[PDB]
Amino acid sequence: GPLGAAGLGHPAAFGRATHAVVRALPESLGQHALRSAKGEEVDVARAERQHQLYVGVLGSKLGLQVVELPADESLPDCVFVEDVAVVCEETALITRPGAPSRRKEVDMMKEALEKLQLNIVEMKDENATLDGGDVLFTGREFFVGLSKRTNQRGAEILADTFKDYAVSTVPVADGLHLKSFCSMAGPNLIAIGSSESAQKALKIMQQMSDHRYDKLTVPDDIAANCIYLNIPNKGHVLLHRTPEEYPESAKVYEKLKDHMLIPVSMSELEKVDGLLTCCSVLINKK
Amino acid sequence: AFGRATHAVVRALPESLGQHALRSAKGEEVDVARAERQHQLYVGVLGSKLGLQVVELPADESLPDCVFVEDVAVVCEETALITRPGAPSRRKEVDMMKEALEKLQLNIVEMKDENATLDGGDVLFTGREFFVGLSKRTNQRGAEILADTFKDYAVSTVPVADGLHLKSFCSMAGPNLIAIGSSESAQKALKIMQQMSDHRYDKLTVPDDIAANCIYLNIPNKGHVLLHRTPEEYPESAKVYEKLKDHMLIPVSMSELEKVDGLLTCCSVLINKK
Ligand SMILES: [Cl-]
Ligand SMILES: [Cl-]
Ligand SMILES: [Zn+2]
Ligand SMILES: [Zn+2]
Repeated sequence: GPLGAAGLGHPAAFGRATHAVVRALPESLGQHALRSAKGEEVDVARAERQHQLYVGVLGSKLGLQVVELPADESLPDCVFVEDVAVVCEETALITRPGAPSRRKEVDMMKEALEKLQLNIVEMKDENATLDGGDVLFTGREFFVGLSKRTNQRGAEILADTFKDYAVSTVPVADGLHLKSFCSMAGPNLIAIGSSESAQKALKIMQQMSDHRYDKLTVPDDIAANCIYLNIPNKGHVLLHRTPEEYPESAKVYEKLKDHMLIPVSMSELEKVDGLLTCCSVLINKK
Repeated sequence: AFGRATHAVVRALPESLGQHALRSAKGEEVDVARAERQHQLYVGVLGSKLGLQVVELPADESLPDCVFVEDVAVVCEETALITRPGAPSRRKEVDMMKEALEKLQLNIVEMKDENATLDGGDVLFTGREFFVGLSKRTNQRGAEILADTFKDYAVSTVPVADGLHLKSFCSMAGPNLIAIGSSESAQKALKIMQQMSDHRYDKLTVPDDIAANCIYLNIPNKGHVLLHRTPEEYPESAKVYEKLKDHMLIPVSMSELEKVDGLLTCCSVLINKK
């Protein structure tokens, strides 16, 4: 196997994926999806086009094998597959979402991950809730946001499932997920917002950790949600929000001269709090 | 982190071990030269291969059992309990082990109560709590003194069948992982231990009770390390250990010292110094 830390990537590198699971959005998303704040009307056709372009980046441009689950009109939030599963190595934790009406989304995700021959562990404890959006996996450990959607028991079950990794919790403000203001932008590199709320969470995370991470600080918390991938024969890749959406944050990502930067629009789904990480579950099948 | 260690205390075996060491059953003749080579290989794993600083105490021909240092001290974090062994004739071994642990700058607590006995072989430390076997060598008062010494950790007792120590059929094989034998006795003791603790331990069950005695270490730049008995000695138990794909497995022969009931944990005291 691999030794040392050199090179631009290999089949066991941090952020390597081979597969992605996504799910189409239903027409009912526009009116019936849950959302943290009143806001502008969702253009569902535009949201569909943006989702289609995002899937095209993962599958066509970057070469992942993409499993596209069909929309369910009775599950308006079903596009946000990250909340229903957390995958680490060959094990998939099927979560118990904090919003009870999203718990129906679990079935089809579990089916897809079984077909990919992952080891399946299910949250069934009636006292446990966990949204995948509250989970930051750094490659070395997990941080789990304690929010209105994820509680202490859910974090405990995650820690029981991925026993080989440290798990620590951090309080998250109401209406937010942990990854509403952070994500990994590269090996040992955490993208983080500049708000007092985001900085308070980062401090709690870094004081719980036995490691020192580097930071990529962006002026817009929402734009700290990005997707880092290590892609064969391409190397470090970063999907990030567009200059048209967050020009001041795009200026920061543009400094990453050793990344392949891919701007990806999410402006319509953001209206129902959908960001980049929310729309896929990434899997490394070795 | 569970299983961290920086130092080990061992003691050379005397020529007198062959005929004069205590043994629970008549059996084969001990090949003392072979036992010495096996002991040297064991010490080589701890010190040279794994990088522990090993304190090697000299043999005493008048103390035929002195190689079995585990029985005379229990070390938890910065505190050493110097035990009062159940076999009176082994109580002379205490002096030199106390001296060695003093030089390692440990806090020393001595079992001196004339009503108390405890062998270190009867003590299983899981990382979360202690289980203490009540055997022919370890009694209630000894276990109470251990609980008073390690006040940060829960302690519970479990009865052990005559002629055994608790770790004659169990030991820690990793974080939250108890290696355990399959005999009536072993499974009865395991059931009592689990009934006494809320914590759910994982089990590594082996068909040979003796092969459940192993040494787990967490070594920097290596990770999980496990010293276990060889396939030549216990092939059906080695097959169970070979399944631990995230452990660095180190087979270690102890066939000669097993004739005088000496297993893997018996021959060292492990210490984590910061
Ligand atoms: Cl667009
Ligand atoms: Cl990088
Ligand atoms: Zn989300
Ligand atoms: Zn012993």
